[PDB]
Amino acid sequence: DRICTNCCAGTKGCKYFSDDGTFVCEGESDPRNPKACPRNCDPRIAYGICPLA
Repeated sequence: DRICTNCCAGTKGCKYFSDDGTFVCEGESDPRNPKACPRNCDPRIAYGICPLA
């Protein structure tokens, strides 16, 4: 709901993917690292298929 996450942020280590059944992009920004962009919105993304989860 009102999701506005993007491949910019996500989580460095998780493979950002969209529930549709297709990959979006790879882990590029850690929650701990300042490498986010709160501007865009990717309603297609669903989660990040990490090696850990």
